Amino acid sequence: MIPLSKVAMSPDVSTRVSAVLSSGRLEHGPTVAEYEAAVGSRIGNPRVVSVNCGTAGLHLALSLAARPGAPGEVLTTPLTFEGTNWPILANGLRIRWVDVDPATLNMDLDDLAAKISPATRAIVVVHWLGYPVDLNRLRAVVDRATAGYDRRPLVVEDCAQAWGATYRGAPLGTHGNVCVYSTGAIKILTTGSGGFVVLPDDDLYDRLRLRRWLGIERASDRITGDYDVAEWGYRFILNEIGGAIGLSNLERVDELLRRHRENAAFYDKELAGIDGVEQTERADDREPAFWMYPLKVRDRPAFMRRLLDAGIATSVVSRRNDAHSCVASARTTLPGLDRVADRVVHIPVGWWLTEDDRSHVVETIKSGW
Amino acid sequence: MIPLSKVAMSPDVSTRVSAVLSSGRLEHGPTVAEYEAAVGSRIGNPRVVSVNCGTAGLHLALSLAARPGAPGEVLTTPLTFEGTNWPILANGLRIRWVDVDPATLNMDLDDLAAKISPATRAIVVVHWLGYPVDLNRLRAVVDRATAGYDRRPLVVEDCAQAWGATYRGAPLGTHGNVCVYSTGAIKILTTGSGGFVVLPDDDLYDRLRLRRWLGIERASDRITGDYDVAEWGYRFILNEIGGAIGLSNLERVDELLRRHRENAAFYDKELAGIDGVEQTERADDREPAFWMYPLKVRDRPAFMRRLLDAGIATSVVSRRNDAHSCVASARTTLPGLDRVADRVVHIPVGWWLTEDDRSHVVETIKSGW
Ligand SMILES: Cc1cn([C@H]2C[C@H](O)[C@@H](COP(=O)(O)OP(=O)(O)O[C@H]3O[C@H](C)C(=O)[C@H](O)[C@H]3O)O2)c(=O)[nH]c1=O
Repeated sequence: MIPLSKVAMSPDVSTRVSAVLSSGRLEHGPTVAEYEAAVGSRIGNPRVVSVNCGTAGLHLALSLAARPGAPGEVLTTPLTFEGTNWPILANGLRIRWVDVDPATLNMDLDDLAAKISPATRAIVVVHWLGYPVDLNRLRAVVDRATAGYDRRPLVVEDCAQAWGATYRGAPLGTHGNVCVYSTGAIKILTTGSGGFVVLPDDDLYDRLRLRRWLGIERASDRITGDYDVAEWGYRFILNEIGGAIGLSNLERVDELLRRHRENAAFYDKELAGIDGVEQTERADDREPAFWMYPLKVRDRPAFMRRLLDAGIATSVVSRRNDAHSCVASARTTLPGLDRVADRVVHIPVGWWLTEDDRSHVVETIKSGW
Repeated sequence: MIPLSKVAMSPDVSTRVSAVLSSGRLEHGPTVAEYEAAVGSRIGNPRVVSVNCGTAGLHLALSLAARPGAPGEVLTTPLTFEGTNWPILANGLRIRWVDVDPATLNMDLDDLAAKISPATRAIVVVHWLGYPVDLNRLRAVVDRATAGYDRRPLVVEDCAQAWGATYRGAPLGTHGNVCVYSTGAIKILTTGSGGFVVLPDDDLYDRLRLRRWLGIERASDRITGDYDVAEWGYRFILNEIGGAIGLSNLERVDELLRRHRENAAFYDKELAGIDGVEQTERADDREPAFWMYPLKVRDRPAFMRRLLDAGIATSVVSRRNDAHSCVASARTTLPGLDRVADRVVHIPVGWWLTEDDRSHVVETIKSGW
């Protein structure tokens, strides 16, 4: 009854979409271009490549690792949605798991330094819940590790839950890495389905824009077949309906985010000093998006059960990916993750919470379990 | 001014789409299932798996060849959209080109017979413009070539332009092969973006539905994390907005298809016996969809130029895929394709043609070039 997630849809969407459908342009249209421009202006990076989902975005980005370009590994975290990691396999690269930092629920950057190898083609970091990874440390770790390597591996930030997040005052997508956002249904900015990739320079921008549509320069004369495909690609475009939904929702999203953060600040204050309730780390040099609010709790089943009876939806959200049969071969001991897997839990913190809803959650947690 | 392709959107779509938008259910909802059933009911095969585009349908289907499953090649035609063939490469398989039959613009089935090898994991045929491949022959040829092989290669039909097409009295999707359809913007039945895969049996249907959503059993409890992934998958689902549009347009597509065929029969009669204009083969035992109308013409550049001056859009549609740099290694001599590549051309034949528009095309072609 108090949901963990909710679709945020502008009341303007039904009208905007109706116009797009009657327009005669559903793909490769101007609405998607306009959306991309608007996103780019927000992030502070004009290099935005929209796609039909976040998983596609990662798939597209990782194709840079596999095919730069015209034995390889990707270092990644198992604590995330499978969509973060199966694109690694689809690109024909091996998964090597990096442990999780129990204080942030993000990648352990010291285990990373240990596991970076000449075989490392790419590194994927997930900003879990929109809590930014220490990108300065990440850059330092990658630089120290790959000093002689003759090519630096690709750093990919999975920003799927991280719309609105800032690091050192600037939005994610501006720190020199390839960043993938998701704009799926319950992401705070939604296009229905969709995502976009933000690139750090024009080469990556051009290359990913090409591979988004089969490697075909769309400015070419394909009416006579006078074009060449030098690098094969995928079919990952976002269509005019998505762009329309996105532009509408961009107008409302800053206010939703403000409510997420306000609700989170309320929890950090009120849930502090509760025995059996450990909160997630907080740094001064970043502003989390708080897509959901994380806690690490003793006796989690009793915790969730107690909150569920009080009408509060609660979830583990995802299984550690390293436990799936399909990646049995990459299975390795990750003690940090072991220490949080059975304790981590997510509670509603989003824009749909009223003042009383928020108190009810805190009061319910205070009633013990 | 007389366009070659046009978006077909029922005027009723806004209402249906609006319902989806007000539901809070944008992905994984019942509308897509309702659509899949309706398609299945028409095709006469219930094993329909919707996907977010036709290329993704092919990507997913070919994964059966690559990963059966829990060195390979694909025999395919180069006369087609690149979305047909790049999924071969995304699945990590080799492309081997089969020549084209210059009368049908489809695969030379005798050339196919010669190139089938123990290395063939799959065979891809395209029903170019919705003119059906002789599937009976394809089956006999595959069956004869692979007699001892201990596993029959996967047979995949690209039906992207073939909605409504019929072969030997039955719709495509009923002849025992895996069939992939597109419902992209200018295909005659559109979902905005989208496609679907039709399977010949329940094992393949279950498997593709699985890989459609990351290899996650959707009947499983993912809120407490009690699920396993045995076969990693992709993120290819069609969303509720696509399903809604598809349901609307299903109500109108039969009349649109009837107009395509009526215009094609008109051309067949009226364009016969024009010097420099060779038409495509027509068999009695199939009913083509005529997404566009094919001609093979002397001096194609002067031809297209002449019709452009009369306000008639005209196109080669796609480059022979075998000429692309990205696949330089698979380049092989294809004399049949050589014989038509510079002569093939497409002229408007769709449902938007007025009786006067249709006369104008015929009249223009007869004025010479
Ligand atoms: C996507 C789209 C196209 N059109 C018009 C515009 C063109 O005059 C004509 C073809 O459009 P486009 O530039 O997209 O053509 P191609 O790039 O060769 O590709 C199209 O035909 C090949 C075979 C594929 O397989 C593509 O999926 C399909 O997009 O139909 C519209 O009016 N609205 C639209 O949304």
